[PDB]
Amino acid sequence: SQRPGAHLTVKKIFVGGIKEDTEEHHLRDYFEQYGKIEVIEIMTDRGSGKKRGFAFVTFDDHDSVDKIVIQKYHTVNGHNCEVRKALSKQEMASASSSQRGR
RNA sequence: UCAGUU
Repeated sequence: SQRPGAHLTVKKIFVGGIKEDTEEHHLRDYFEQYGKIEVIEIMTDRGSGKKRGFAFVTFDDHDSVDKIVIQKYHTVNGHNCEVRKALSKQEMASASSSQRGR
């Protein structure tokens, strides 16, 4: 558990572990309590065009995300899913490769 | 379905 760019301000959160059929309205309905949401990115598969397994929630502000990204498992729709800072697939490669320990 | 075609 590194917290992807914890010192960095983020404006989109990653929703994983969604075993229940969760969509845009579900996520927004929960995360709106934290702050102003921009869009809910239900990231479909770029091959078949299906619910690939994960989604993102874009916020208009990077403070609204802070109350969220600090906690991992959030209960949305009634299911307790995993929420973390949504780092780009570009960044997630570099950040994972440069995973440092002391 | 736990990452935006890593």
